[PDB]
Amino acid sequence: GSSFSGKYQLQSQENFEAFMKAIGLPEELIQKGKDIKGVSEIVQNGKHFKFTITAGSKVIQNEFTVGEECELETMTGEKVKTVVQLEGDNKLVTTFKNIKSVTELNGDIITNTMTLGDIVFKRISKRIGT
Ligand SMILES: CCCCCCCCCCCCCCCC(=O)O
Ligand SMILES: CCCCCCCCCCCCCCCC(=O)O
Repeated sequence: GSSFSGKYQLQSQENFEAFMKAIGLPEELIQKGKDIKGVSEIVQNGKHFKFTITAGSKVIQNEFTVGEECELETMTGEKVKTVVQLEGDNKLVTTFKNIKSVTELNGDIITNTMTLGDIVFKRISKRIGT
């Protein structure tokens, strides 16, 4: 099962700066990263996920098995222990550091919503070939 598999590129995002400041991303990376159209590569094999996020020079690789403890490297470099769940074939949900993350695939469009208190950081990405 491979619902999420593919390569997607950011089209637009809301509240990037406010969110990244809140979480402790260095200001130099915030300013150089706010206009980056990052690429996310996902390989789904049943419950087993691997994803690679590229933004400029910076590459972050992560993996998890749905419903199990995993260790996710966040944008700051902090690795967090959490559990990622599926809510249907096309929705991944997790919470770490009081952030709720929801990743939802609709055809070729992935919407990622990260909520930290009143800050709702929304990213919309579009499939880019294979
Ligand atoms: C060293 C060159 C500067 C570029 C590095 C800036 C870091 C950009 C990272 C922010 C992109 C946000 C990715 C989050 C993806 C997600 O929603 O899970
Ligand atoms: C890297 C920080 C951890 C993010 C927590 C969500 C983990 C489950 C989602 C994995 C799919 C990744 C899709 C990212 C799409 C995007 O770039 O906005």
